[PDB]
Amino acid sequence: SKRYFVTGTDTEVGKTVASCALLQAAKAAGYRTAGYKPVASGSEKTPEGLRNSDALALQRNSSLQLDYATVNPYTFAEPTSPHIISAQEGRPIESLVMSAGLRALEQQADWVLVEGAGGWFTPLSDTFTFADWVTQEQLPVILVVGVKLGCINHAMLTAQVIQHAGLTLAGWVANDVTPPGKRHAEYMTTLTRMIPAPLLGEIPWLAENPENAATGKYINLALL
Amino acid sequence: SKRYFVTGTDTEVGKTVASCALLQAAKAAGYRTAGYKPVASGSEKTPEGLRNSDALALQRNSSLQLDYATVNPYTFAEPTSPHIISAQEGRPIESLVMSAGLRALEQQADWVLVEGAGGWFTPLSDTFTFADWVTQEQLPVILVVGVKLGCINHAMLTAQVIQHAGLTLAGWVANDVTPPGKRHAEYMTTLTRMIPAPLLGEIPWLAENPENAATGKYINLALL
Ligand SMILES: Nc1ncnc2c1ncn2[C@@H]1O[C@H](COP(=O)(O)OP(=O)(O)O)[C@@H](O)[C@H]1O
Ligand SMILES: Nc1ncnc2c1ncn2[C@@H]1O[C@H](COP(=O)(O)OP(=O)(O)O)[C@@H](O)[C@H]1O
Repeated sequence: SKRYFVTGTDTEVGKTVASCALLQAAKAAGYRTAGYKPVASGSEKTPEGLRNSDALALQRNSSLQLDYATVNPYTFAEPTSPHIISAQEGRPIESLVMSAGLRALEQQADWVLVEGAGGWFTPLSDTFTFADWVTQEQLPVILVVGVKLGCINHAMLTAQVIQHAGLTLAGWVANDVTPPGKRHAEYMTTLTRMIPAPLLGEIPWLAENPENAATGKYINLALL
Repeated sequence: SKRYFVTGTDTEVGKTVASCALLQAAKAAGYRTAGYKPVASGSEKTPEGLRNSDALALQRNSSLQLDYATVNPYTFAEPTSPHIISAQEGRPIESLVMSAGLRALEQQADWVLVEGAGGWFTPLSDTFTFADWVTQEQLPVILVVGVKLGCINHAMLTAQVIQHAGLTLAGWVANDVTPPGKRHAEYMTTLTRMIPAPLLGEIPWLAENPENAATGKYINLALL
């Protein structure tokens, strides 16, 4: 099974928008796809339980028909760091459960995209971060970068930390979170020479519901 | 001369507000102080030339009477990355000039605070970053962290990168950039166990002009 972990340079850089574009491109290449969001906070109440919008986006951009709990085993209502609300609720986030869920998806999908929560160093308990699980699983990493002032620094910090952990940085995706601005081309050129991995594509600024937008065409899956 | 470099977890975390609080505390301890902002972009036109507001803040929180060019030798009008506007204007940012300016201040001040521009990895040319100069000068680093969601990840990334470069992380400052929110105490506890350096103090949310506020009392200079 090909498997990739998707992380972002900051909260709200469009990591889910880029994950839906990647899933769309993979579907278009003929893969049987599955999105996996093991941990999610910031969720709505429904008759069936708590449902997170990013996990719902991954669920319906998957080519397989998947149950929600398969896509997102840990769901918390409050939008804070997972280790805080996990401790508040008395519901430990277990590494074994996160890994069993990924194996379960590997029985039916041959292309699996794993989306983290927040940024690289999001804590899952007081002694365990998301980065620890990713390193354990030896997942190759795709970095999503929102093209804005501040992103050069954050992209460089994240890229260096992943490489220090002995992980493969598979590529990065540029996401245009704002309208056309004055130094867009120079930011793209700087980011391209400084991130030691191929740029997989750039998603334009899309004003209406970009998660449901057909964005697979912006991704060149041949560089992965 | 004691010398410290101040960096931030993200643009606009209050790195200048915390620098003014640090300068105020140092003045109160009896040091002859000087703030130094070698590179600045985002500046106003005046009869005397371009003047940057952060450098002006450092200039009048210094206990010595200093000329502006002494505090800020490189001033650019456009608020973008220094390497872009430096290249546009044909005005190279020279490491020798940045270091000569710091020595000039060391002839009259015995406590010097150096403020960077942007975050840790801000490029000054295509082959040279701010981090390269700080490592060259062997400056101890103070990290300013805005207490918000996303900051745990960014504080951990910056702290790890500084330590990998063989530099001393002297301490960190918590800056409350927003009003009292629901998980403030848990964010402060997480940040305190994860940053490998002493918390020097916490600056509260101050609605009016916090650069001119008397904030030295929030800093415990004895931990530096
Ligand atoms: N390309 C884009 N164009 C317009 N809005 C975007 C784009 N990418 C992200 N956004 C918006 O930014 C917000 C966060 O996006 P999301 O994909 O959920 O990021 P993250 O997974 O990092 O939290 C959403 O409102 C989303 O619609
Ligand atoms: N403690 C605070 N209370 C209220 N506003 C703050 C506080 N700290 C920073 N700000 C505001 O945030 C903005 C950026 O602050 P600044 O010190 O210049 O940060 P930076 O040097 O990282 O750019 C300014 O408008 C500043 O007044």
